[PDB]
Amino acid sequence: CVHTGNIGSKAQTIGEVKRASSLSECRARCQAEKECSHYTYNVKSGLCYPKRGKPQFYKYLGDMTGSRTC
Ligand SMILES: CC(=O)N[C@@H]1[C@@H](O[C@@H]2O[C@H](CO)[C@H](O)[C@H](O)[C@H]2O)[C@H](O)[C@@H](CO)O[C@H]1O
Repeated sequence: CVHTGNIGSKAQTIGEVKRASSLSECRARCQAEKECSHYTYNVKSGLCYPKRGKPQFYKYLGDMTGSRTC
């Protein structure tokens, strides 16, 4: 499972990109979204990214994409 890394997902977000208290907070949000197959928690700004579809991983120090679960 993917969690901690420097790989951001250049994929379409389900809704508005809101910030989260922590990574687990983003996971909880991704658990609320039934279409959220993976979330990218930008620890650099603290933004939660509940995305769907195919994820386009790119190199960025601060973007941590999690495989939803795990
Ligand atoms: C912060 C930034 O400039 N990010 C660029 C990406 O743009 C958005 O980045 C946020 C978090 O970094 C989310 O990933 C959002 O979905 C992105 O659209 C941009 O897509 C990528 C392209 O390689 O570069 C980042 O630097």
